[PDB]
Amino acid sequence: PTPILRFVAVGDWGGVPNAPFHTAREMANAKAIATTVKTLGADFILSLGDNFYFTGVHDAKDKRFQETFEDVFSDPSLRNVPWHVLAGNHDHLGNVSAQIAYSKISKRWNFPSPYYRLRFKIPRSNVSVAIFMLDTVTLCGNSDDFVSQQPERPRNLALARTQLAWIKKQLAAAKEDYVLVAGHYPVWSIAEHGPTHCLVKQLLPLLTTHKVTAYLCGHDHNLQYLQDENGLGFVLSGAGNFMDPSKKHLRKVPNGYLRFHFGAENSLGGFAYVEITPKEMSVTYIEASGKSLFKTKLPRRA
Ligand SMILES: *[C@@H]1O[C@H](CO)[C@@H](O[C@@H]2O[C@H](CO)[C@@H](O)[C@H](O)[C@H]2NC(C)=O)[C@H](O)[C@H]1NC(C)=O
Ligand SMILES: *[C@@H]1O[C@H](CO)[C@@H](O)[C@H](O)[C@H]1NC(C)=O
Ligand SMILES: CNCc1nn(C)c2ccccc12
Ligand SMILES: CNCc1nn(C)c2ccccc12
Ligand SMILES: CNCc1nn(C)c2ccccc12
Ligand SMILES: [Cl-]
Ligand SMILES: [Fe+3]
Ligand SMILES: [Fe+3]
Ligand code: NA
Repeated sequence: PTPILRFVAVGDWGGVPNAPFHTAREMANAKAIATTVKTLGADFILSLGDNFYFTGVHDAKDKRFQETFEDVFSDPSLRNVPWHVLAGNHDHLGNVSAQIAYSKISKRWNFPSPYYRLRFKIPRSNVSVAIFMLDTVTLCGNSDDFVSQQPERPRNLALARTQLAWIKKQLAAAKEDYVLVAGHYPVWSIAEHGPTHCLVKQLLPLLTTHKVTAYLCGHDHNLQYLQDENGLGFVLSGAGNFMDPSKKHLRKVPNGYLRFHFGAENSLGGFAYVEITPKEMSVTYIEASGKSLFKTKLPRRA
């Protein structure tokens, strides 16, 4: 066969704080992710943040971990698939240290620190993949701290500077055949929040300079694929719980960058399915109904 690494990227799936602690959308995506894993396989699942609506969890023993996560994603095919997690703005209104500590309670939950590096070998090959999981809230500010619901400035300047220095160092030294970067906030998005100026200003030049394959995010509650004139990809998968049809920020993205968008208000949402082989990275957007909406490939760089 062809060596392949496969994973699901889902964002903004965090249910609700009132009973039954999930939405119809979250359950449809849990069912649809289970079908994809059953039929096509997943080595892991990437959460793009906003893991517990609307104010996160209060400590590692918070019931929401079982009510909104464990019990929800409980279908047989999903039961032992590892999750690699980062935080969104609603998580940061609550206790993010609790979500990190929860890694030692639940085997499949992996969240060792606010930001960190993942390394993978495509099985049966020497081809390698690095994913850098970012905390865009501590870097840019918590959008929910502001009436604008934009991340206007970071809560702690040292922590922000420290993370940016780490990204810069890691991206310059990364030797892997594929490099992905993931964060809750978008770089580009046509939808209700739109582009994050903090990330456009500070992260995007690093993605370009160091030849990153793609940036993955959620935060806007819809599905988008964007690509710039250099081939850098932007996978936005933020439709695990909510579907916002907004195109408020369409004119804030450079012309031609938007290659796909799905935001239908009546849809149950969806997620992204990533396949990386020694020849290409493929991304398939899958609606909670099971249907494939869009597929695109990003070539390997030598
Ligand atoms: C955030 O969550 C962490 C982790 O659950 C809490 O840390 C716990 O705090 C109390 C004692 O201070 C005990 O339950 C444990 O000894 C602590 N666990 C760890 C891993 O440190 C922390 O108190 C929470 N913070 C807030 C503000 O709620
Ligand atoms: C990596 O593995 C591929 C397998 O096709 C091989 O072509 C290449 O020589 C290897 N690179 C090395 C050994 O540096
Ligand atoms: C903790 N700081 C919050 C804050 N600062 N500023 C200037 C604001 C303006 C509008 C809404 C919220 C804020
Ligand atoms: C397409 N809308 C661009 C825009 N202009 N302004 C003043 C904003 C304030 C908050 C969020 C977005 C915007
Ligand atoms: C329905 N929300 C996403 C969406 N907007 N538009 C104008 C589309 C056209 C074709 C396929 C999908 C879409
Ligand atoms: Cl912004
Ligand atoms: Fe969200
Ligand atoms: Fe968010
Ligand atoms: Na917090």
